[PDB]
This record gives sequence, structure tokens and C-alpha cells, in this order.
Amino acid sequence: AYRDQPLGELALSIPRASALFRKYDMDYAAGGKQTLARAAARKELDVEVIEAELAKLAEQPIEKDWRSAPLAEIIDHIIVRYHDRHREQLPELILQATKVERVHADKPSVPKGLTKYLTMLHEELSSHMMKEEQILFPMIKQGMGSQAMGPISVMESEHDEAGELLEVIKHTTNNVTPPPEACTTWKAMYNGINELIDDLMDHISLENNVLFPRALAGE
Ligand SMILES: [Cl-]
Ligand SMILES: [Fe+2]
Ligand SMILES: [Fe+3]
Ligand SMILES: [O]
Repeated sequence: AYRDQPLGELALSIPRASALFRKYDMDYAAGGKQTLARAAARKELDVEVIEAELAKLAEQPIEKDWRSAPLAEIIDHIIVRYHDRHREQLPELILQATKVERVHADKPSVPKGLTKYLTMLHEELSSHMMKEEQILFPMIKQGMGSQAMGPISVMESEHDEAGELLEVIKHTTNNVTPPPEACTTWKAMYNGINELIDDLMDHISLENNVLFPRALAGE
């Protein structure tokens, strides 16, 4: 019964589901508690076809399952696969968005505000990630995870705020869809933005749906 389960559990149960939920604009990352049924019903989307589509990906081979992995290993993976990657992705995107906004300032399709939104996301992610790396992650490794409600609730409120920046970024770029007159820089930047969104959603999902609850439970 896929419809009755939370989006978070589904995204970590079946591979490429993250991308499927991304296709339907379903927030499995910060909204991972919500059931597929409730999320589908709010979008006016056909639940039965989504259940089927999941089975097609479900039967496909298993990747790494992080739900039962050691927390220290989840932490190390997050730092390297996600935090360090965001630290190099964002400065590049900011440079490209600066160029696209300038060069194409005359065009009605130019993503006005994109540079400013990427800049805000970079500044906020950087202080957020530093706190995780300096305090929350070490505290979990040193066995104080059951004591981490304070930082965790703050980290979760900041994940929601990052979620809102992503929505504004998606809206400014026509859901990251380049117009017909887009150039190579403009197209490659939109590919970078989609890659940043995919990574950031999987990053937030791993924190909200696995690391944080299991830490608090004393694992
Ligand atoms: Cl606590
Ligand atoms: Fe993080
Ligand atoms: Fe985080
Ligand atoms: O994060």
C-alpha cells in the first residue's frame, strides 16, 4: 500500500523515486512525513498511476540503503557527497547567473532575481552547514544524539527556509526550463541548478528522514 506510506520512507525504500517525486513537485525532503495520498490529493494528481510507476522502479535493483547505516557513516557521506559539493556548485552558479542576467537583461524570459536568490541560498547554506559540521554532527558521533532536539529543530526550520528559496528559484526559471533563445551558458546553468536541487533534496531527506530521527532515538 504505497499511498498510505510517508513520502520520506518511499524515497529511501525505492530507487529513482526521488526523481519521480521531483517530477510531481512532491517534497519528500522537508515534507517527508506526509503520505503519498495526501500529497497527490493536494496536487489533483492520479494516485493509482503513481503507485504503478513506483512498482516499475521498485522491482529494479537496490542501491545503498541508508536507513540502517551507521550514523557516523551517514554523517561522513553527507559532508563529502553533499556539503563539499554545494560549496563548489553554488559559487559557479552565482557567476553564471550574473552573466545570464546581464547579457540577456533585454529579454522577457531572463530569470530576474536569480543571482540574488542563489546568493542568499549560498550564504544561508554555508552558515547552516558549518553549524552541522562544528556542533551537531560531532555531538551525534560522540553519542549525544538523544540530546540534540534543540539543534535538530533549528536545522529543520532552516531546511524549510532553503525549500522556500528553491521554490523561488524554480519560479524565476520557469521551473528550470530554458526558453528557446537560451544559449550554452544559460542551458548549462539550468542543468547545474537541477543538479543542485536534486542533491539538496536528497541531502535534506537524508537528514530529516534518517539521521535526525535515528539520532534522537539514541542510535
Ligand atoms: Cl533533546
Ligand atoms: Fe547538511
Ligand atoms: Fe542540514
Ligand atoms: O544541511
